[PDB]
Amino acid sequence: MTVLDREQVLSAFKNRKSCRHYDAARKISAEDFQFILELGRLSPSSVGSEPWQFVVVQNPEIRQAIKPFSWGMADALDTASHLVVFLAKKNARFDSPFMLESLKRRGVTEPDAMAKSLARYQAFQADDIKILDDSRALFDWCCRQTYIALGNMMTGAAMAGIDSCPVEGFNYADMERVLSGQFGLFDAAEWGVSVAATFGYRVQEIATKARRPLEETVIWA
Amino acid sequence: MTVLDREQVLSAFKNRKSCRHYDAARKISAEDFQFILELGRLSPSSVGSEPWQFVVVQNPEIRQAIKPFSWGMADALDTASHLVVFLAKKNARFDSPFMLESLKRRGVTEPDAMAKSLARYQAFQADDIKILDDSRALFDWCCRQTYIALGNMMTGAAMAGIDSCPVEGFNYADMERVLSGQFGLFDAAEWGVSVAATFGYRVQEIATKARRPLEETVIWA
Ligand SMILES: Cc1cc2nc3c(=O)[nH]c(=O)nc-3n(C[C@H](O)[C@H](O)[C@H](O)COP(=O)(O)O)c2cc1C
Ligand SMILES: Cc1cc2nc3c(=O)[nH]c(=O)nc-3n(C[C@H](O)[C@H](O)[C@H](O)COP(=O)(O)O)c2cc1C
Ligand SMILES: O=C(O)c1cccnc1
Ligand SMILES: O=C(O)c1cccnc1
Ligand SMILES: [Cl-]
Ligand SMILES: [Cl-]
Repeated sequence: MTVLDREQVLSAFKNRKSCRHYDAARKISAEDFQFILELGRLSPSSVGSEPWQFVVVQNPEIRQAIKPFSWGMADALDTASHLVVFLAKKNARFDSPFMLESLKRRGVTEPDAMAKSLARYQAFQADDIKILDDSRALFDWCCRQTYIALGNMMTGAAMAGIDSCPVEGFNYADMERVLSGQFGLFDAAEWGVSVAATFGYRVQEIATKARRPLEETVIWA
Repeated sequence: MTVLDREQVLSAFKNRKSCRHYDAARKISAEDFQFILELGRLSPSSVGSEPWQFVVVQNPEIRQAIKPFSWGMADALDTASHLVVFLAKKNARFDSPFMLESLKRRGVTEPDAMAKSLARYQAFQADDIKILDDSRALFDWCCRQTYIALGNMMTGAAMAGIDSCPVEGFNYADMERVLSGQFGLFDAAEWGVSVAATFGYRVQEIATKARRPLEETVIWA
């Protein structure tokens, strides 16, 4: 365990501010950006599902195709170093091939053990969080996991001096149609767009943004 | 900006492993836990909504009350230093008083300016992410934001040497009934249970868990 002082941790964490305007001349190096991708890869996920894909949109033709409906990051599409569109797994039922592969990656591979795990996953999805019925709720469950990877990538990037902005401000149906249909980047039957993020170096200073006081957020029980 | 080297960031990030069994005698100090809550407070959220409450469940009467349906953390309820149950805002429509407050906290308070922002929020919610036809989709939108705070609190804790585990393994309807109905901790019309996390100091070594290779997660475009 490599342990940092919590004051140093908090200080670096406060580096992260949503950046809408990047220096178009400055690119994140390939090695620096793989480190950001690694924070996403290593993030936790319910049952180790890792129900995400990271679409790195560096092709300016694709950035221009999505600009008309991406008002939340319109300027950044011309100036950001990197763009990631997060995909979340569709129909991640306990009995799906995708979930089976995630179960073996947890180290559960003997057939009787696998059956017992799947039975618990079925009860969780059907009885506890109640998502097995509804395909949109099942998709939203996986989307939730991708916001963990999103948060970790942005935080880690900022601690290392690289700016970012989380992004929901786009038409989700158009984004899926362009990325999956026009450019054929993923099978939209298996994956759906969750959220996006830009990364780069800020063009100017960014003011720290307000938060509600802790006493209006924490409930002590 | 106080900047850390990315190899130092990655090394400290790798401290985080899901911990199911804590040292029951080891308590996180008040100051250290305030630091953890602060990581969640400062987390970003869509339109700065901050649609979360953090219920800190330190009362062992409450912990024992939720244990029978909390199989995902049954042993940790006896041994964890701290437990946080994350609530997400219900019915966070563009025209709700809660969203009005978050908009003023962004520094938009002139009535014509506020009116124009709320018009954009309405279009975002109705047309882009499409969450205004279903109260569950609206609630799930807020739940996604809470997983950012979850990710940041666990990573930051781990970087400072404090173990954690994210938790979905409980009956969600029972959790709301006990926390809101039996113990009156929140108004269930206004807030719903999103996810939980335990925090403490691990009782034994934890093996690093596998992840899919980056080449099966990253789509270069
Ligand atoms: C949202 C969420 C909920 C989870 N729920 C639980 C749970 O209820 N019980 C449990 O033992 N672990 C749970 N985990 C931990 C995962 O099993 C774990 O993150 C995954 O197997 C990867 O292992 P690692 O986190 O140690 O790298 C949860 C993880 C996430 C992100
Ligand atoms: C899921 C999510 C989506 C967001 N969408 C956008 C967006 O489309 N456009 C944008 O300018 N900012 C967006 N933001 C940034 C928020 O406005 C910002 O986090 C919040 O106002 C607080 O500012 P700070 O992040 O600088 O503290 C998003 C944030 C999150 C977490
Ligand atoms: O990740 C896990 O092990 C898990 C997730 C949900 C419910 N129970 C266990
Ligand atoms: O946070 C924001 O400012 C935001 C979120 C979604 C869409 N447009 C803007
Ligand atoms: Cl900016
Ligand atoms: Cl453990």
